[PDB]
Amino acid sequence: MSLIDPRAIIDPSARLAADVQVGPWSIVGAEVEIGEGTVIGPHVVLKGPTKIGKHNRIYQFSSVGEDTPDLKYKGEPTRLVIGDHNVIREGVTIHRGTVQDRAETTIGDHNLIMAYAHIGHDSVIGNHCILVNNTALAGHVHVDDWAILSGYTLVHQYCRIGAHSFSGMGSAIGKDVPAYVTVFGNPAEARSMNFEGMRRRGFSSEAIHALRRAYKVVYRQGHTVEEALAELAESAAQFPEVAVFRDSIQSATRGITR
Amino acid sequence: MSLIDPRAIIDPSARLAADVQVGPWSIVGAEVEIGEGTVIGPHVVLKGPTKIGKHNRIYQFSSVGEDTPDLKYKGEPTRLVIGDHNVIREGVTIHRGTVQDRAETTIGDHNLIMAYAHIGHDSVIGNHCILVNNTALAGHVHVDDWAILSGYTLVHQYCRIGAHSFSGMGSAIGKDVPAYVTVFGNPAEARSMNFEGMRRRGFSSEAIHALRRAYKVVYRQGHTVEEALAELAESAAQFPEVAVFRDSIQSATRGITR
Amino acid sequence: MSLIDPRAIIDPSARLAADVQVGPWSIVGAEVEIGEGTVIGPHVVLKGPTKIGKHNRIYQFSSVGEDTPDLKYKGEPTRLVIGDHNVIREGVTIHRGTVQDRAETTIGDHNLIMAYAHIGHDSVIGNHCILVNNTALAGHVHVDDWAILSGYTLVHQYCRIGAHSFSGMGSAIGKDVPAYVTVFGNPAEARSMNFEGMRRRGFSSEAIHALRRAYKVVYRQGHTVEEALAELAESAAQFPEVAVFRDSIQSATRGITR
Ligand SMILES: N#Cc1ccc(CN(Cc2nnc(O)o2)C(=O)CSc2ccccc2Cl)cc1
Ligand SMILES: N#Cc1ccc(CN(Cc2nnc(O)o2)C(=O)CSc2ccccc2Cl)cc1
Ligand SMILES: N#Cc1ccc(CN(Cc2nnc(O)o2)C(=O)CSc2ccccc2Cl)cc1
Ligand SMILES: [Cl-]
Ligand SMILES: [Cl-]
Ligand SMILES: [Cl-]
Ligand SMILES: [Cl-]
Ligand SMILES: [Cl-]
Ligand SMILES: [Cl-]
Ligand SMILES: [Cl-]
Ligand SMILES: [Cl-]
Ligand SMILES: [Cl-]
Ligand SMILES: [Cl-]
Ligand SMILES: [Cl-]
Ligand SMILES: [Cl-]
Ligand SMILES: [Cl-]
Ligand SMILES: [Cl-]
Repeated sequence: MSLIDPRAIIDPSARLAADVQVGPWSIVGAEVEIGEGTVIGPHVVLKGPTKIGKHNRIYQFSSVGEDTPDLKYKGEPTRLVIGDHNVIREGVTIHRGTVQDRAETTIGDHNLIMAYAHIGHDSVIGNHCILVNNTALAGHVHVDDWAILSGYTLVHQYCRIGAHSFSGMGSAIGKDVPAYVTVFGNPAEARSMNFEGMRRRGFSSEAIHALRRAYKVVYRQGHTVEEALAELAESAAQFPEVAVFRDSIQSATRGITR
Repeated sequence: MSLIDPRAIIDPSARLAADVQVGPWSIVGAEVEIGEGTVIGPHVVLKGPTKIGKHNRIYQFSSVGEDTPDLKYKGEPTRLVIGDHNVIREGVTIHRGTVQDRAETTIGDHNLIMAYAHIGHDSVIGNHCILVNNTALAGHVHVDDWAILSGYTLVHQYCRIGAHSFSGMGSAIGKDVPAYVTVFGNPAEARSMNFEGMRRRGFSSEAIHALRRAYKVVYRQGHTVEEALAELAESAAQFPEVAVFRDSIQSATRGITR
Repeated sequence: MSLIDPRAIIDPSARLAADVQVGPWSIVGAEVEIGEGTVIGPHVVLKGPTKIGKHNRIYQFSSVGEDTPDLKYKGEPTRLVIGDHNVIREGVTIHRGTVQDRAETTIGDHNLIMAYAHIGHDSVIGNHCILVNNTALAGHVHVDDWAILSGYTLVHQYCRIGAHSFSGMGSAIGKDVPAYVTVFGNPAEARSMNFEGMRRRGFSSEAIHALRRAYKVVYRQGHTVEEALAELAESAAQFPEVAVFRDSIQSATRGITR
């Protein structure tokens, strides 16, 4: 059997590395580039301009590289960039983003995007993220490394999801989630930090201790964001993980989840 | 490139306008009628008795015209009627409704039904509505003109969604939503009115002022629904926009969302 | 019209009863077994080792028999077992479970799994259940007979859903649901007993009265779980349906939904 199934539709302008697999009844549209070791399943719709990296897996009934609704004018160049070693499960929908304003939809490496998850236009996903079933990013959402968004997490446009943060199932996020923070409910509320994920990553006892103290400064001692940021300056300069936490609060444009 | 893809299945009883486009591996079932300028994507399942009007676009993995789940008797005539200039995104599910008791599923014009949204049996959608991704109408839901249901809004059976109303993302609507009202949460709660939409629609400042006063009469002045409807009578006779609001509270069978 | 559509793919290792129907562009993967009178629609992905029983109906865009993430080692035997007279609606996702530890994913008889519902690895569904649209069982979830989970009900791993229990739409279940109990919200809260379900099943007036009495003992009389179970002992001995209620609280491992 051929690597590229004869029942698939491959546009002449698509560029696939020699060992790429495409399942039956899949469509690889114009301006779609697929890197080495990528496996496209059956019944997949790929639309471009889209660049897919190496060793990716894209499952049936997914629509990857869908139109950007934002378009300032008809024919504005758009793009979707996907990195390496990602898993895109069944029914996933991923929209492209605008090139001109550096707002392309981009996905990094080692991500797991589970069944029927949705990635809205201009969203940026880092590395080692998990977007569980039916998680939806409205648009212009930034998801930093190692974030875990539990099943049916909804993210309002322009929200930033901090590195190593966690949302509980069915969370509705309207504000920025600082790095490491665990959020739950509709509307989302901050509960704690994902200390479990810190240990799995091999954070030192001292870095975990400073992060636990950092959480209290921000959420449990009646400080304003401005006051909290000044109180964390000292710890952030000493612990890169605390600087990650402080930086996410500093870069919050929609306020932080409380 | 042939308008009807040779890989599509067109039932001999289906009725199509000459320029209808049908993508590969799509099924246009028995008793499906498709109008001028409509584009059916690839991998679409159309089931009848269904009428799809002019200049519609139906995306991949959608199942349009599915069975009504609660017939009085087996073989009871059912129908789905879709108007013109609608966009039905990928994975959308739309069920038919019973003809006899005038409970057909009907969709008007210029609607946008986004990915994996669900339109249950006997639902009635007006014009210029937006049902964002994964919005679900359980059945017998009335959506009036210009309503916007944000992503993952769930609507209980028999609920009425008023004209120009708005639900926040992840809203679980169990009661009627009066016209212009903005609702949020699970269970949904009334917050304000969509004054933004009124301005985009070109409403006069006097109509907006009368609607703002109307919201207070119903929600912020400790009145009963009967008391509110009586106080609104004078304003409603003067502003058609206030009559739209008053009529939506009058026609509420499940009570109004508070 | 050929029972196995010539556009479907039947793996040479798949075992089918003679009268099985397979729609166009459907895949009956390796190690899939299908029983008498079963109808596979078009665009279905079946993956094994999976056993599908008799008189089942599987709708388009479903992925049934998907990989279990829970794997002790590569090549560990996995299985999905589906009984008879079930209806699996469009876009439904069902994962296999591990054999070695008696944790296979199993579905009994006469079940209705509605559009885009998700059955996570090692989940066990009994008979006559209804999983409404987009209900998601995270994994290791046990759903007893006649349970109804309303649209978008989310179920945390290891939860038990009792016989004849009910969840409201958009419920986020984190704890066990005792038999007959109705739950609502995110997080889910106990409200009452499913009296309509009791009436539909033709329960005696004495049984419906003893169950209403049982609910109050557990939830509205300030007793602890150990205190409630002791008071229930008498009514449970006389009424088998009260024993069903008592047994579900006794066998709770995540505490009971309150
Ligand atoms: N790879 C991985 C992975 C998966 C889930 C999570 C987080 N997680 C808990 C969990 N861990 N393993 C399982 O199966 O679930 C949830 O999102 C629960 S909700 C849910 C879960 C699955 C489907 C639908 C829904 Cl709604 C973390 C990592
Ligand atoms: N055409 C249009 C259109 C789209 C959305 C809305 C309403 N809206 C806000 C918004 N506006 N533009 C964007 O992308 O989102 C949401 O529903 C947010 S939630 C959401 C959004 C998208 C996917 C999944 C989810 Cl969960 C209003 C109009
Ligand atoms: N066969 C059956 C069956 C169906 C639903 C229920 C429970 N149920 C109420 C209801 N009863 N008939 C209808 O149509 O809805 C809901 O889940 C409402 S929410 C919902 C409903 C449908 C789609 C999406 C959503 Cl979100 C019980 C039994
Ligand atoms: Cl998945
Ligand atoms: Cl988008
Ligand atoms: Cl959770
Ligand atoms: Cl027409
Ligand atoms: Cl969409
Ligand atoms: Cl329906
Ligand atoms: Cl919102
Ligand atoms: Cl508002
Ligand atoms: Cl405004
Ligand atoms: Cl069998
Ligand atoms: Cl799989
Ligand atoms: Cl369904
Ligand atoms: Cl799973
Ligand atoms: Cl409900």
